[PDB]
Amino acid sequence: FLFPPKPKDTLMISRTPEVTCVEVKFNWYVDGVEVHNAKTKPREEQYVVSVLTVLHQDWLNGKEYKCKTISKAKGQPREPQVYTLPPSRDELTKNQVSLTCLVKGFYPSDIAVEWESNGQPENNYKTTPPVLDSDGSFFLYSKLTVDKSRWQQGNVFSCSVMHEALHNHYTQKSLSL
Amino acid sequence: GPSVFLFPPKPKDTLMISRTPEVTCVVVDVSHEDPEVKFNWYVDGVEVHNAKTKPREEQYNSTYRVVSVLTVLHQDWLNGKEYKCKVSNKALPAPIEKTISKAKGQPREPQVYTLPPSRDELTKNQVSLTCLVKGFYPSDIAVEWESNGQPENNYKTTPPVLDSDGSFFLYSKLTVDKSRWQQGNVFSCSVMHEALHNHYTQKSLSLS
RNA sequence: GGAGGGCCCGGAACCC
RNA sequence: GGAGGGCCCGAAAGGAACCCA
Ligand SMILES: CC(=O)N[C@@H]1[C@@H](O)[C@H](O[C@@H]2O[C@H](CO)[C@@H](O[C@@H]3O[C@H](CO[C@H]4O[C@H](CO)[C@@H](O)[C@H](O)[C@@H]4O[C@@H]4O[C@H](CO)[C@@H](O[C@@H]5O[C@H](CO)[C@H](O)[C@H](O)[C@H]5O)[C@H](O)[C@H]4NC(C)=O)[C@@H](O)[C@H](O[C@H]4O[C@H](CO)[C@@H](O)[C@H](O)[C@@H]4O)[C@@H]3O)[C@H](O)[C@H]2NC(C)=O)[C@@H](CO[C@H]2O[C@@H](C)[C@@H](O)[C@@H](O)[C@@H]2O)O[C@@H]1O
Ligand SMILES: CC(=O)N[C@H]1[C@@H](O[C@@H]2[C@@H](OC[C@H]3O[C@H](O)[C@@H](O)[C@@H](O)[C@@H]3O)O[C@H](CO)[C@@H](O)[C@@H]2O)O[C@H](CO)[C@@H](O[C@H]2O[C@H](CO)[C@H](O)[C@H](O)[C@H]2O)[C@@H]1O
Ligand SMILES: [Ca+2]
Ligand SMILES: [Ca+2]
Repeated sequence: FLFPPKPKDTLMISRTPEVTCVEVKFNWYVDGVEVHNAKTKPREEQYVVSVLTVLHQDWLNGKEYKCKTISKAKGQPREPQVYTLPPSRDELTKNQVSLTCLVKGFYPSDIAVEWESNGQPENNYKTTPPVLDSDGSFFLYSKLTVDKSRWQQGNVFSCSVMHEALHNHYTQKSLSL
Repeated sequence: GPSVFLFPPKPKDTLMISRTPEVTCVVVDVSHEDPEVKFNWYVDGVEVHNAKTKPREEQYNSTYRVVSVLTVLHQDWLNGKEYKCKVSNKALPAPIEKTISKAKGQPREPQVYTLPPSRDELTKNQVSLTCLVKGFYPSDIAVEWESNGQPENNYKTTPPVLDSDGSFFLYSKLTVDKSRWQQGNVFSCSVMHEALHNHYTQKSLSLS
């Protein structure tokens, strides 16, 4: 089973994207050109492993990768529309409230969404997996949970989105009372 | 030998008396040497005989897919009883056993919140109506939308997502023409879950 | 008219 | 204090977590 890299890895440089070709003999070929930079790990049993760190720009340009071939999903990429939604008035009676980020109209589904405040990553947030919309693109929601007081006292939060179809592959939207 | 898969009932089926929940045991990868398959069902150890098996199905991949459906009782499923499906085929060393049941744990009542379109989205001709459903447990749930008491079909719902507090949440998005939003239509998000009163609740949403 | 381009029949869908 | 009750402690019993006025 040949697996693709993590969207973030392919998105942010700090990380390193890699493909995985999960008496074992490996032979990798990027668009044919056999390469020798792969690396494997320990082992398992019975019937594996081995990873080829790909280059951000290569994977992005849909280069082929085999050892079973694999590459970036095909189709015209579509840029995400990012919308922030404040908590429901009904949620204002709870100790914590939900700050919502809607990300829709993107393709491929490989994306990374984060929340921050004061240039610092927020901790308590969860993002749904991408969901196929009726128009061929995907959408997801990311929920930030914060103490009710951090919201009412004016703190400003930002939803950050990274995706290949975005200018500079990144965008963000803020949210505050 | 062939493969086996046990499917739980539809969340909405276990929650409404007007519906009949059921468990499904599907067997694929069945050979022709012996396309004969036997099913044995057990409810918490005890074997039951009310299962309905459907005749084998010729699959494009030159194989057979055989299905057995077992009717379960609403309260049984919701109370945690386990359902075991034992398959038997000579083209298989030992009989395959699959067991399924509702997830263990204290059920939690989902909190339902409707969110209007973002001001920025109002520049579009199409807008999103959002329904946030959080804090529920187990993850089995059903979500629907209506407008003025009538069925709305243009919505997509995310799968449940495990939250940091041990509970699940999800979002449901209904897409409507901006004009219908601005004209005062009253939209409503309906949720069905065991931990809800009467297993049902709904929140309205309309232009203020 | 171009030049690009998986989830309704190479195309629709999807930067000038 | 009363009653229930998978995704950190505990090897596990079980508990933290999670309706009762
Ligand atoms: C080996 C080979 O080459 N032969 C082929 C067969 O393998 C192939 O059959 C498939 O085998 C796979 C095993 O390799 C199976 O993988 C497992 O898939 C399940 C998810 O299955 C869901 O969803 C599928 C699509 O999302 C759908 O196709 C399946 O039929 C099934 O749908 C659900 O069915 C149940 C049963 O009816 C529904 O139950 C509901 O129950 C309610 C109350 O009980 C109520 O009554 C409802 O009315 C009733 O429907 C349920 O609603 C359906 N849900 C959906 C999604 O619609 C997955 O969970 C498994 O995951 C686990 O196992 C894997 C290992 O693979 C692990 O990695 C995971 O971690 C999990 O542990 C498996 O992935 C696959 O399901 C089999 N598919 C079928 C059709 O049975 C056959 C059939 O191929 C189909 O597709 C094409 C090839 C086509 O050309 C046709 O052949 C055919 O349509 O083909 C060869 O024989
Ligand atoms: C989250 C996760 O578990 N995925 C990790 C792993 O996924 C395997 C996955 O295999 C998919 C299945 O596909 C067919 O439909 C099946 O019939 C099977 O053939 C096959 O299993 O799920 C199975 C369990 O069912 C299991 O083998 C794995 O969970 O795939 C990668 C490792 O095998 C792993 O990705 C890693 O490597 C990539 C590089 O490509 C990333 O850069 C990361 O380093 C890391 O995530 C993946 O996360
Ligand atoms: Ca095509
Ligand atoms: Ca435990």
